[PDB]
Amino acid sequence: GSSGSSGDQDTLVQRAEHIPAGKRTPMCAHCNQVIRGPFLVALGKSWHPEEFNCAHCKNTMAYIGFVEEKGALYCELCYEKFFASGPSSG
Ligand SMILES: [Zn+2]
Ligand SMILES: [Zn+2]
Repeated sequence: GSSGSSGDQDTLVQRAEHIPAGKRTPMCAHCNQVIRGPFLVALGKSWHPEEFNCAHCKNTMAYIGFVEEKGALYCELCYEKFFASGPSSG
């Protein structure tokens, strides 16, 4: 065996594990309905790859990342936009 318990610093932006069909048929979080096909497991729960969308830009948050805040998922874009308030030309 070996030892670890060590890691590097990274951004909060988390991701969802794309689960294939057949593997498992958990219960969605939004609609709360048994999933037959592939689902996304994140935040300690499952969701539909068709509904799973941002809270502001309501965009597909399957590939891109997302950040939770007081019960709200914000894609890296939204976050970096609000959170990481960089310099504004105007
Ligand atoms: Zn659903
Ligand atoms: Zn967004």
